[PDB]
Amino acid sequence: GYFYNSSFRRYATLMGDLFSNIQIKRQLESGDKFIRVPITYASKEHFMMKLNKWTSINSQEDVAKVETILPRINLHLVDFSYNAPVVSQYNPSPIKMIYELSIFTRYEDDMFQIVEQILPYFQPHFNTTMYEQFGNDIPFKRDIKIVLMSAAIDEAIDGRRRIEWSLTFEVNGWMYPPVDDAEGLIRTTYTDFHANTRDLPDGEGVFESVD
Amino acid sequence: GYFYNSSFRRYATLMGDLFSNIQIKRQLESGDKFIRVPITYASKEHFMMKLNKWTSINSQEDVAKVETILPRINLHLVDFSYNAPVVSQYNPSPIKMIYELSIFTRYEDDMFQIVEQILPYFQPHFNTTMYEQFGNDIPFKRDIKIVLMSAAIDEAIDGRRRIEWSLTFEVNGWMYPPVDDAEGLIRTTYTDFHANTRDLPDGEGVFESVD
Amino acid sequence: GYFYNSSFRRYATLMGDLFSNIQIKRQLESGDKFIRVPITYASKEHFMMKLNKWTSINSQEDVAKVETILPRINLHLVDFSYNAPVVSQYNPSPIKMIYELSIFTRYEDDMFQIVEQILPYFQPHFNTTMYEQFGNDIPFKRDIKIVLMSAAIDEAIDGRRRIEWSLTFEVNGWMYPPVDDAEGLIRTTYTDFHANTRDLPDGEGVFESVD
Amino acid sequence: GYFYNSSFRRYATLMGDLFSNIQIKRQLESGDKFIRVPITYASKEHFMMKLNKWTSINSQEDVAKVETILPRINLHLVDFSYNAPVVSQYNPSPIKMIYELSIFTRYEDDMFQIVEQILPYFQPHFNTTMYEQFGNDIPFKRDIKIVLMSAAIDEAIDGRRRIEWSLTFEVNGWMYPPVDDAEGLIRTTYTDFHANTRDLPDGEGVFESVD
Amino acid sequence: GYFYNSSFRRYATLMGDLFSNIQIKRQLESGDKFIRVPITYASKEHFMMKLNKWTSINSQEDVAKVETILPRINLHLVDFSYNAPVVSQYNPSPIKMIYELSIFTRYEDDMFQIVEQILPYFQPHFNTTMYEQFGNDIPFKRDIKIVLMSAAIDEAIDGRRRIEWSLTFEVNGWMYPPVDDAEGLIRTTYTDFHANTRDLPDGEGVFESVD
Amino acid sequence: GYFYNSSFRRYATLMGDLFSNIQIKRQLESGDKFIRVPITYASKEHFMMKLNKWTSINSQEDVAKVETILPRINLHLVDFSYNAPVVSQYNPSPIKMIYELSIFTRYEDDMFQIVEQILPYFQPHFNTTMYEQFGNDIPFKRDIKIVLMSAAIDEAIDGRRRIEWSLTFEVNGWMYPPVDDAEGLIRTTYTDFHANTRDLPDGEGVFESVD
Repeated sequence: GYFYNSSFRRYATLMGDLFSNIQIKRQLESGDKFIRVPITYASKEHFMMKLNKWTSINSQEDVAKVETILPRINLHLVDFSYNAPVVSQYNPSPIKMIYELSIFTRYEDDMFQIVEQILPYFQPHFNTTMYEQFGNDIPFKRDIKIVLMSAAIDEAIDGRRRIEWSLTFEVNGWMYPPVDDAEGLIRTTYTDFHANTRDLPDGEGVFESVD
Repeated sequence: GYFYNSSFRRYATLMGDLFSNIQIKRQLESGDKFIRVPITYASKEHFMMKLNKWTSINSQEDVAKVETILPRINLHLVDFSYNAPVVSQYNPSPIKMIYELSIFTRYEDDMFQIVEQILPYFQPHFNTTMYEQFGNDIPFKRDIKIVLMSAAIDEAIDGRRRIEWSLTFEVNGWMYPPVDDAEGLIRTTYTDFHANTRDLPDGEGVFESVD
Repeated sequence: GYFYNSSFRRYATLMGDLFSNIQIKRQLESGDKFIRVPITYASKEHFMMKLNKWTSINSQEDVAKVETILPRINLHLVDFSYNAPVVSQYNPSPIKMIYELSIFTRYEDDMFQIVEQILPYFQPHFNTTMYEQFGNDIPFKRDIKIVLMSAAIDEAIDGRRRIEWSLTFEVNGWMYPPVDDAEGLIRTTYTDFHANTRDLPDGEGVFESVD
Repeated sequence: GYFYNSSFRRYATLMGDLFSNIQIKRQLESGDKFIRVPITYASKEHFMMKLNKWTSINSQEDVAKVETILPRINLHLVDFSYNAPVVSQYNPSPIKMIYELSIFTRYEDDMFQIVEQILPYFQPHFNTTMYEQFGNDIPFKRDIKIVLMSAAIDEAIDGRRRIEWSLTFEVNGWMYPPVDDAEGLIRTTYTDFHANTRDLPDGEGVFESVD
Repeated sequence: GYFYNSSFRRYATLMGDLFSNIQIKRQLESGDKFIRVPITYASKEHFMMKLNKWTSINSQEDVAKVETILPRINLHLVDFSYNAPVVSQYNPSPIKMIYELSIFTRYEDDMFQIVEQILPYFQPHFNTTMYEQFGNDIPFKRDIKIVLMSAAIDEAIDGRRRIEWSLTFEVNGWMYPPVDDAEGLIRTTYTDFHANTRDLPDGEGVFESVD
Repeated sequence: GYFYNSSFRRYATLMGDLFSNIQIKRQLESGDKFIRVPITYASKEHFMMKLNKWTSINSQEDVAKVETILPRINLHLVDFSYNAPVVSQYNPSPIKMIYELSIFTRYEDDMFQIVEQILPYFQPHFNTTMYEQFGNDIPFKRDIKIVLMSAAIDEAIDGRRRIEWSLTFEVNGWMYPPVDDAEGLIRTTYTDFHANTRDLPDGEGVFESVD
């Protein structure tokens, strides 16, 4: 029920999965608890609407169930353009994609931990080699440059309430016409922030559903 | 009831027809269904008005027939200017025309499919050779450069509701004074995204009528 | 009841008259009908007010009489400045005058026809030699460059309603102090869009009255 | 009841007087009537307030007296700055003064007449030699350059009503500390638009009082 | 009740005092009256509040009293920044300070007089040597350049009412850490608009209290 | 209950502590009283809301306790970016951090005293060498350049009421991935405005709690 080999989907999942494995430390009496930051893919307005819905105190079980919601990260595509350096598709087209990575947090410390886990890997760019194999052929080698373009710090108060920092990223990637899922599912690998060659998980696995 | 040989009409139809034959795959229980994206030519404000009129659930048969409406594409001219590099018409005038191609979709996946079918052919430009023959004379050969200028991503929510992406295109074309339909209908051919020589269909054939 | 030899008047009429003789083809049951596009000289705000007064369906004999109103063209001066390349007047002062030519239309087709009759003659400029003779002396030869600067496309809806495209033109002309109508009326000729030497008609002849 | 030798006052009067002597022809049956355009010096907002006060139909004795009010010209200073090319005053300081000259008119024809009498003398500048004599000493020779910087066209409707064009002028003049009226009144002459050496009239003669 | 040796205070007082001694001539029947223009140091908003408070007619004794309030001058610091050309304080730090000098007046004539007394001494700059002696040591010589940056003309009406012109000045001065008033009071002299060496009056002497 | 070795935290504390020790002189009859200006770390809006909560005169016990609140300083991070001049962390990444230092005060004199204690040490930059030791290893030497970028002056009145000046600072520092507190606590020293090597106090000591 979705175009599996979509190039946009692959870039969405790649970006999401780079930021999928981020935890914050939270000290308890019995001991330190490390919690994973759940990440979604959605238009920002959408996400924020639904976030205002979850954070709403409707009953007594909600009062507690409120601090499990934050911290979180929302991801979205916000712009793209041709990337000015016989047919077209591997050899493919140099495209350039703009992503907003929106971190939301109830505690400045939460934010500090998270961003400290992101920010140092972009100087200002972070390279990743991606391998996309078609059926059983030799995989393709796509050089992917991800550039940290800017950051934006903001709040939204009520008495605490909610800290929001947004990073903007430029992916220098590759576009080509759709290759039907029926012609075979694309196998994809990439190098993470430590040059560790992870293989790209399916979409359904990286993003929690806002729905 | 229209000036058939209109230069503007030909550019509207040319653009509309390049993007006329775009389908999205939609996986069903019985098997995959492929649906064509219907295309219109209209002022954007107009299109959106009539679209809000259609999207309104008036009766029970409308509730279903709503997701037959989307996806669609609306096309319009939004600007033109002289294209700065004895009488005038073949030799004609280098003109430059600005088109807004507006894709509306209920599902991110629909969008991904469509744009992946448009975007790779503009690097940033796409050439097409056009042949316009007058009655039975030797056809004229007009070199047409179409350049992808920018993209713009947006929403418009209600609880799903509607994704809207707009591509802006610069057509580098040719203008000349009207040649009366009474002097004979122009025969028009062109090269598509695959250098395949289709001949330009009548207006009534490419655009579904917003009316 | 007006300064006949007014320099501004002469430019208003010249511009008005270049665009005075434009017809659109309108296919009927009995056969093709050609209708002339009527031109007025007025402040834009004004013109649109009176146009909203005329187009308002107050009654039934109006219901029909509404589609005789459109299409039309309103012309106006909007800016002027010294034209940086013993006393003053022939030898006169190089002035530069800015005109807004506003085309209004109920049908996209009407617009296409009209503008296709304007646009090809400005690449980006259109020359005209003007001859202004004083009484019976040797006429003066003023070289007039008219440059097409920009275009602007708009609507104004209600259920159709009205298409509005405005061209902006830079006339590079000549200014001098007023020469009394009592010293004799100035004779003026010019070369039209086909370099055919028409002579400049009186104001009352070119523009229908907005009043 | 005012500092007669005021430098600001002198420039205000020079400017007003260059534009003091302007008439429009107004054709009647009995014969042509020439009317002088009255000029005032006032903040623009002020002038327009009082002008809305005069033009209001309070009675029938007012109804006639309305078309004697327009046309008029309001003049005002709107900016000044040092003019970047032992003590201070002749030798004096190069200053630069900015004037808004505002023409108001009930008929486009009136405007054409007035502005046609102003505009051709600024190409883009108009020089005037000014002679300022102290008591009986040798007059000082101040070269004054007046530059037409821009023009601005506007209306203000009610059913006719009122045309407003504003010229902006850069006077390149001279400033020095105040020379008391008790030390003797300055004698001032200048060259008009025709190099005719008029001598600068007292303020009260050039400007009608808005008060 | 204040840090007497404050560097900011010294610059505020220096500026205030250059403009402390400005009078306007006011011709009366009995004879000419010269009135000194009172100067305050305050935030512009503040000053205007209190000015509206003074100018308000609450009783009959106010009616007369009210027309003595204008003319006046309000002064304030509005910006500062480092002034780009072993420890720090004589040798001290080149700072640059921005002052708004705001002249308010009921009569154009009053304004003309005042500004004619300010404006000519800035071409565009006015130099002044300042001497700050510590206890009994050799005085320090600080070169102070004051530059006239821009001017701004405005009104505020009611039936007269009030003229407001503002000069903006860049003082190129010197900052250093605070030298306690207990370590001895700094003695300060400077050169006025005529290179005449006045010594800096205490704050309380230059500015009338807005409080 | 916070990531002690957080880099953002260290820079917040470094900045806060350079400005931790600022006093103003306040003359009493019994003798001069020196009061330390308290510093907080908070988003500006937050600080201002809570400041409006403290400044509200609710009772008589509140009326006195008003002038103990001011003066104060609020500090916050407002922007950051890569600082464009085998793995990453000491060797670490050149980052650039933007801080808004907001000084609030009831008296101009208070402001003058404070800012005079800050401003002279930034010409436009101030260097500090920081030593960060991990457990017991050899310290790291991070060169920290703090640049004064701009200042901004404002009020907020009610009859006095409150002066607000804001300095903006560019810290040219260093980022690296989080080093767990469990791996040992970081020891930090730095050179203050006088090259005095103080050691960085814990967060809890520098900032008063806004909560």
